[PDB]
Amino acid sequence: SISNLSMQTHAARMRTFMYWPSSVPVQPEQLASAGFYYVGRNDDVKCFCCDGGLRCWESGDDPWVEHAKWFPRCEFLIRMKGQEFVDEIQGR
Ligand SMILES: [Zn+2]
Repeated sequence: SISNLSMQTHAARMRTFMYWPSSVPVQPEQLASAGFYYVGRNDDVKCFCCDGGLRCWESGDDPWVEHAKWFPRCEFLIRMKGQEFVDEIQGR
């Protein structure tokens, strides 16, 4: 089931990044697209579906690749990217 139903829509997730720190090299649009919303502390984000949390984002980090690497069984990630994409990331 969905861990945080209130954050299931892209527009609700985007609102959470209003005060996302400027020096973070990963943008709200990319994080929100991958299911992540900002919890309001440093650069901590969580997936609305699996509740997986990620922080300390680096330049070049791809939110979809990170979602597949750390949280492969997420239903949202599998529905958006497909099991084939997840399997490829998991295999590397
Ligand atoms: Zn997830």
